[PDB]
Amino acid sequence: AQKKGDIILGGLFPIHFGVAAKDQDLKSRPESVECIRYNFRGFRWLQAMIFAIEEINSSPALLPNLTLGYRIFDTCNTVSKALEATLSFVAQNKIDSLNLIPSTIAVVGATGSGVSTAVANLLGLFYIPQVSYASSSRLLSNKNQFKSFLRTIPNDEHQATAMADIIEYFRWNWVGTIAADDDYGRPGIEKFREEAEERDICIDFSELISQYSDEEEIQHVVEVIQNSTAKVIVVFSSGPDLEPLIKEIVRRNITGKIWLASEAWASSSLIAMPQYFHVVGGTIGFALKAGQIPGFREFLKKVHPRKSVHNGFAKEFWEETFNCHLQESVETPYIDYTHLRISYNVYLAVYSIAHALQDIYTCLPGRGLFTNGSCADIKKVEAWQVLKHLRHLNFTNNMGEQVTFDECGDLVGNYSIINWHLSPEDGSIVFKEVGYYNVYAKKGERLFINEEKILWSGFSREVPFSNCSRDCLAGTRKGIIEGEPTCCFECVECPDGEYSDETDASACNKCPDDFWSNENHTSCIAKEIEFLSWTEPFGIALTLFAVLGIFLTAFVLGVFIKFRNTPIVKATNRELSYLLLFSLLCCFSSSLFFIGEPQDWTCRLRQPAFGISFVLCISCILVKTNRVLLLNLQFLLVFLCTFMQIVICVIWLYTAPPSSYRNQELEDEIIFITCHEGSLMALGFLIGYTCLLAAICFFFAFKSRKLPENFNEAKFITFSMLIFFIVWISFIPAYASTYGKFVSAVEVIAILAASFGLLACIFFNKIYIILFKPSRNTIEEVRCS
Amino acid sequence: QRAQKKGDIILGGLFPIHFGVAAKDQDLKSRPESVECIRYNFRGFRWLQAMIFAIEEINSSPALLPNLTLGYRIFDTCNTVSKALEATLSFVAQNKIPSTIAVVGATGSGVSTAVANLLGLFYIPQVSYASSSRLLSNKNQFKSFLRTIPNDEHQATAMADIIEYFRWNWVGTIAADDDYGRPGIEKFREEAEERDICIDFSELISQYSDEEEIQHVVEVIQNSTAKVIVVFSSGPDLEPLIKEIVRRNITGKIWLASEAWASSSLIAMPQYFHVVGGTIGFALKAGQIPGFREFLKKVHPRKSVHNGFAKEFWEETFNISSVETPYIDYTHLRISYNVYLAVYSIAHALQDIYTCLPGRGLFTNGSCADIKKVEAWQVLKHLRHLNFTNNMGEQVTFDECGDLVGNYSIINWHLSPEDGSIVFKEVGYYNVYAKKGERLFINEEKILWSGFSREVPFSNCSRDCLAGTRKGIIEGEPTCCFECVECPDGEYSDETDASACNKCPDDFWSNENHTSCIAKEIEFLSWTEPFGIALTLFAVLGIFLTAFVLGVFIKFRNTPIVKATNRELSYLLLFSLLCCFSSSLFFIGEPQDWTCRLRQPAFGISFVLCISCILVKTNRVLLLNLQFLLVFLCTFMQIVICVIWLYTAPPSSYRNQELEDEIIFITCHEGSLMALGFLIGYTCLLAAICFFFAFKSRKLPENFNEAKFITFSMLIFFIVWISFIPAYASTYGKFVSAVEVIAILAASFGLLACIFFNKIYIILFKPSRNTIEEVRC
Ligand SMILES: CC(C)(Cc1ccc2ccccc2c1)NC[C@@H](O)COc1cccc(Cl)c1C#N
Ligand SMILES: CC(C)(Cc1ccc2ccccc2c1)NC[C@@H](O)COc1cccc(Cl)c1C#N
Ligand SMILES: *[C@@H]1O[C@H](CO)[C@@H](O[C@@H]2O[C@H](CO)[C@@H](O)[C@H](O)[C@H]2NC(C)=O)[C@H](O)[C@H]1NC(C)=O
Ligand SMILES: *[C@@H]1O[C@H](CO)[C@@H](O)[C@H](O)[C@H]1NC(C)=O
Ligand SMILES: *[C@@H]1O[C@H](CO)[C@@H](O)[C@H](O)[C@H]1NC(C)=O
Ligand SMILES: *[C@@H]1O[C@H](CO)[C@@H](O)[C@H](O)[C@H]1NC(C)=O
Ligand SMILES: *[C@@H]1O[C@H](CO)[C@@H](O)[C@H](O)[C@H]1NC(C)=O
Ligand SMILES: *[C@@H]1O[C@H](CO)[C@@H](O)[C@H](O)[C@H]1NC(C)=O
Repeated sequence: AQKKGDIILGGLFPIHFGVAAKDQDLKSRPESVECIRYNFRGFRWLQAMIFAIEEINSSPALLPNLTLGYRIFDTCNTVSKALEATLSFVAQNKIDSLNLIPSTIAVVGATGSGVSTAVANLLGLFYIPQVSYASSSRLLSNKNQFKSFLRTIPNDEHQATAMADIIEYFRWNWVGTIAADDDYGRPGIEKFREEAEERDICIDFSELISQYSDEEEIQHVVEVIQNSTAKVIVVFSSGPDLEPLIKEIVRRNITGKIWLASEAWASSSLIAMPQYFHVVGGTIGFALKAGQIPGFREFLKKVHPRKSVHNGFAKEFWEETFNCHLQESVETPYIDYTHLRISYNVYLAVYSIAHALQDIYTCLPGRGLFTNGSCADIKKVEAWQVLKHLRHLNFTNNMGEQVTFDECGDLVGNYSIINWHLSPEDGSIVFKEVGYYNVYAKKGERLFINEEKILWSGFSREVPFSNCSRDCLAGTRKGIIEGEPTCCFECVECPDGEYSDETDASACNKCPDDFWSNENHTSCIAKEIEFLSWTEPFGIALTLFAVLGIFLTAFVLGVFIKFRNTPIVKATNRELSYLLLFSLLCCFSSSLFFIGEPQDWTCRLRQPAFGISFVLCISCILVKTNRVLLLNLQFLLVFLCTFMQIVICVIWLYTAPPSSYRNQELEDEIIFITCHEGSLMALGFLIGYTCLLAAICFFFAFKSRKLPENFNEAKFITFSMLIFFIVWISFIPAYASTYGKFVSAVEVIAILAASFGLLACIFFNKIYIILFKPSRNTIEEVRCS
Repeated sequence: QRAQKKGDIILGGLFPIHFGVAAKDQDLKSRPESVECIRYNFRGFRWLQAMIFAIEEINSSPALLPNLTLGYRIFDTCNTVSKALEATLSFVAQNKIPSTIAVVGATGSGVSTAVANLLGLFYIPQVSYASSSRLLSNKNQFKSFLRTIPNDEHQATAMADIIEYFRWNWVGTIAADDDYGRPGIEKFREEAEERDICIDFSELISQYSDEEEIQHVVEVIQNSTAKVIVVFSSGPDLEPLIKEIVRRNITGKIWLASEAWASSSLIAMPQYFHVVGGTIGFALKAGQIPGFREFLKKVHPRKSVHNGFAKEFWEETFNISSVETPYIDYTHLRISYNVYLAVYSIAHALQDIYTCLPGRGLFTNGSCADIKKVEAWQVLKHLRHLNFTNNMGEQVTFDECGDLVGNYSIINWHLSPEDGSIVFKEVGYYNVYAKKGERLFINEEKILWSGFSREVPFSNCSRDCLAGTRKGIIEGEPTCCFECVECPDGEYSDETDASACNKCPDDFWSNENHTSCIAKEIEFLSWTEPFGIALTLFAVLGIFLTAFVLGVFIKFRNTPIVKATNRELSYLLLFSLLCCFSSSLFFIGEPQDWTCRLRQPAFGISFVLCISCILVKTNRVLLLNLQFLLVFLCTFMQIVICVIWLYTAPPSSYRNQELEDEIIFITCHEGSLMALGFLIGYTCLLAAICFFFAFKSRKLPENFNEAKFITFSMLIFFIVWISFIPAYASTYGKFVSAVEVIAILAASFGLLACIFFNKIYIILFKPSRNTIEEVRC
């Protein structure tokens, strides 16, 4: 393809897919290689270039009086078919200076990354610029290795640093990764694995896909996708690289996932067929921004081979389009496009070169853009002047937006984010635009998404739930790591020690003493303070039993005091019964210390009242016999016997008093307000001295059991000693068996039992002789001995 | 400039005369100019002089290429792609629309894959001499590439097998950014997985790296503990981080080299020795070029017409060839022999073209080419079919892909005391002819580690740990890194390394040492234990005195001491004494099933019969007929209890390992505790019954105050019964059974203290006739 002009532009296009791979034996002269598979889509691209050139030469508003001509060759998407053309561009630029008439001014560049990489090395010698329409490899973006390379497609790596941001507008963690087994899939997954760990995103699985892979490895990948519990899968792959794979996943029929798409396959019709009716439906993809061209659907239609000479490929496109032959409107992916996404790139690149030449044509002679303010002339233009202007480009394409090439050479633009909503008239995979992204601006304003229009899971509406672990409910903590990566966690129930209220907490928290948890680790309610309480009816029942004995003792005092020097009273010593009656009068009241909540002073002196009361009671009844008794020596002996325990009580209360302790060691819910005894021997001495005195009076009472004197008093004294040792021996098993808030109850019942036991035996019969109907025969002063 | 001489057939050439180019950012405000090259290289000039010498020799030898003269055209490469492409255009220019026949070139490897693409279109052959990358091996992408240096796919496997010969685990790597480094290090990372080694850190350096990148690389190499760092890179690329590391005085690392920088005077300097010393690297095979030292000293910049790189060279060496430089200081010829060999390879190609008779056919239908009009596509056909006997005497032929196989040599650096130049003494050969696994060989006493270290260094991630402990715990790390934790008691390890400790045998508990475990001890009072022989002696003495009292009762009979009481009823007390004395022996020894079965009943029946003998002895409230039945009924009311539990719940022997781990304890089981409390209560009740009558009849003086003595006997019995309970509650094993029998022994003597003792005092002493008097009592 070649038409003359004042300024000549080069061009490379992939009209044929691939070459015929013969094995040269080189027995004869080598021959030129053949190309085999015809590309219709590449022919649509070349028609876009011829349309752009005819538009610029038809208008006078841009580049007047300068007819532009093209020279276009067919790369067969191989390097060897490309450099043979590049040696035809490069020649008349500087061949007379290399070796001891049109000149190419720019090249509209090559599709595959390897082809452009090979061509740009040769074109970097002579500083002839090159704008590309499809090359998206990262390594081309070096200004150091390649001097002159410009792109009208943005860099692929930005897709990866776009892609993580979509996740962080929806707040997910768990994700899976599929990459193509190619040169395109590995930079994308490497950069994504960088940015994910940078943004704390954990990836479940990494897999590879190819046309060359076996069906068994595809089955392994199918098992990996079905087994793993991840709701999003990133795919960096080319269009043909999925054609078996999505078909065999449709064989499995999984319909839960929502997919994420790279730029190559997001708009690929080879990755979306209506057989893939709903199972792929709901995904999100990075398309390329498409804008209409007027006239181009009439310019494609108006081609015919023997009518237009300058397009050399028409003579073969006629013959292989519909299968005809020649002597020198139908179903094809030539006419049947529905989005212009690369054809628009070719049209835009040809206008890029057009406005660069315009800025050379109209710069004022005063302030140029070169050394010492001089413009370059237009009828003697060289390549380096055009390159210098072409970095500084800022103009309005007819769509409306600005275009300015970046410092690295990329074109600043907006990736479009699409969703696939099944059009109810169409019933096929139909794309719908939802969100848009900006690579050039700072982070935080790159990505806006309106979420009301996107539909995950086909007809579903709600955001999927794809963390590694479902977050733990209230009453638990975030738990320890389980050997999975750090985004994962387990759920652990809180102990009964502490509570958990705020959701997804790391550790539980405590609370005060006398506040222990309820169940579920809700919070810390109050504990139970368990004391033998007057609010309970059992305590006031015990108090009534205590008061009744005091009243009966007072009656005994009344009948004692009224009858003096009377024949029942006069025999036994008159002060003796008076001293005996006060012993009962205080021993009855002494039981009241063991009821209610223990205060410390009442906890302190409770045992000495017991000790003093029973010591003087047992002493005064032991000195009452008058057989082994004879100033009142009985009174002095009682004083000595009482003071010999009073010394024990004063010493024990001055060296180590008992303490009042809230023993919480018994149970968490119920605390026990009790008393620590202090010195154990101090309580043991007061326990034993009373027992020894009781044994002594028991021995002196039993030795005169039969002898009558004042109505068998020795027998009743023996009975009193018997009931005393009986209740004292019945307290200790009861003491061991009894649980708290009843050991005080067992104590006061035992004291009450001993109290009426020592009350009744001594005095009831004498009360009967003073009170029953034969009292007159009971008391005779000579008699009744 | 360039080198040129006219001839009938011309050859190309590319040689890296300058190391690198000035990195000038281009303004593009003016004419873009041609960049200059930075720092001059002498070694490249020696290589170029080797090629000019080979061409002069071929031109002057009349047996090879007769009567036709070969010329040459050389351009320098400056080790960058741009100057190379500008040169290959000037080769290729005429053929598209004098013609170069071959190109002996592409010293670098990045340059190689561009010059091959641009020469592959026209089918001009290309013979490399130093490019060793593997991507250029295939003959589908590159039609006409041929190497005379071996491929590096052997080198990665050699760098793997050196680890297995020196037994290492932890190693880290860095590579060059070009096609020389990264494919080879991918190959070695592939071959590393089989050998079960661990790769810690991989980093990448290019020659034009900034200060921040080499700062980061020094940080990574400083942090990890790997001694062995493998570097698969060129000469000038590694130079910046060498500047940085020797500025920081890092001293511990051991380096393991590639082919390219293993012998380079750019790095091997006296000033860098305290880092890069002692390293190990591959050097290629030697060669012999005669007549070449003289031809090196025959350069003269006025007389040097045809060469054009002479004059610049003079301005680098003197600003009369005895000045220290790497142009004439070469120990061996390693790469210059390859360039000489490549020029003879093309020479024999054209010689065979000159000698094909018509019948031999290598073109079309058996037709031969012609020398007058020779094309670059025919020389490729003779290049694929080549053999000649080179001047040494081996045979040269190319493989299908293009490489030439050869053995390498591994060398280890040193420091000679003469002038401190780092001297390259060899250690080993790597013969690639033989099978995989019988190639490498390292003589050890010559190889000398960095800092003249005799010992082989340690380079494992984890210390393989002691025989006491065990190692099997991997916390997500690579498997070479592992941890050692002390296995629990009951389990010990008896081998140098294992995943887990085996359980110690039973009747043994694991030692503190954890190397081996020794057996426990059963703790029990024993018959051969002399402390127990004391108790056995007491038992024997008590039995002997019981026999003494019985014999006194036998022979001193008819006496009023004896004849007042019931003469049979005395014998029951003696047999009771013998029985209760004999019953104490069942607690001495290791308890068995029979002993644990019958320990209690013998004591029960013996003591019951003993008390039953003295219940009805007193005949104050008691009077063959009556007393025999009185004993018999209370004997029955204990033997029924005994047979009841000995048929219901026999207590048995029990070995408790519960109390102490290092010493087990053997004791009889409790065995129906009610069926022992019942016997104890029965005994105490029968004791209280006689104690009541003894307290009642205390004052009555009869038969030497018999009732009073009975009261003291019962008092002594209750005294030792009270004394038993804290002694039971206090003592531990091997003592609670000792006190038990001891208590029984005490009680036994108490009976013989009171019952038949003081009466014997009348009978043996002076009161014998007084005791033998029927009037008495
Ligand atoms: C009042 C008392 C001393 C026990 C008490 C109770 C009732 C009685 C009725 C009649 C006559 C004496 C009585 C003595 N409070 C002490 C108690 O806390 C502790 O109890 C004990 C605890 C351990 C050991 C012993 Cl040995 C005792 C007693 N004893
Ligand atoms: C032999 C004996 C039955 C205890 C014994 C020891 C010496 C004695 C000396 C004179 C007369 C009787 C004696 C009884 N071995 C069993 C012992 O382990 C168990 O002991 C007890 C265990 C719990 C409660 C009691 Cl109340 C006892 C007794 N008792
Ligand atoms: C750690 O060092 C030891 C010895 O220094 C090596 O490990 C084993 O050593 C024995 C002894 O010859 C060999 O039989 C084994 O084959 C070695 N195992 C491995 C995996 O090499 C080796 O140098 C290092 N081993 C590890 C696991 O790091
Ligand atoms: C394209 O990106 C620019 C840069 O911020 C923005 O101003 C513009 O609105 C975007 N347009 C579309 C259609 O996305
Ligand atoms: C997923 O985890 C994020 C934290 O990274 C959290 O904010 C979000 O609520 C979680 N989504 C769930 C559990 O659905
Ligand atoms: C590792 O390297 C970093 C910088 O590369 C440094 O800050 C750090 O101290 C080093 N050591 C450790 C143990 O992290
Ligand atoms: C070269 O010649 C010798 C001579 O017989 C032969 O042994 C050798 O194999 C030949 N090399 C080939 C055919 O590659
Ligand atoms: C390499 O070294 C071995 C060692 O003897 C030698 O026999 C062999 O010839 C050498 N060359 C090759 C190509 O193996």
